Amino acid sequence: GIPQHQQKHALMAIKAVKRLKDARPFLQPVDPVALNIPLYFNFIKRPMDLQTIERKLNANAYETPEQITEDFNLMVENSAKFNGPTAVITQMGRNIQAAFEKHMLNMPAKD
Ligand SMILES: Cn1nccc1C(=O)NCc1ccc(-c2nc(-c3cccs3)no2)s1
Repeated sequence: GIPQHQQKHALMAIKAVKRLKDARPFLQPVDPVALNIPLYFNFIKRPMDLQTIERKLNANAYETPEQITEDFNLMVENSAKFNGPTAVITQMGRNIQAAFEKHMLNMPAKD
């Protein structure tokens, strides 16, 4: 797992993103049948959401900050594939992706 200071930085980035209206579609895992999109898991083989990223950070399940960035990008790209590249949800994902990248560019180095 990444050292404490990087873990803290990523956690603060995630909390900042969670505060945003544009995060609302991404706060929790998708339940396809509950949303009457039963083909979701046929299209999306690696579901991802903000709660999972935060829990993984708390579980020290990331080895590098780039893995966090990869999971965030995967979440947004899942929306791009399933809802469409210009769908409302996808553009909200692009917005919070920009916010998260702003917070992650400032990630402190190991040494
Ligand atoms: C199928 N899927 N892929 C990624 C995410 C999803 C999905 O459906 N998650 C459940 C949702 C919760 C809130 C959503 C939403 N809130 C809004 C708006 C609020 C205010 C202005 S827009 N738009 O969507 S979606």
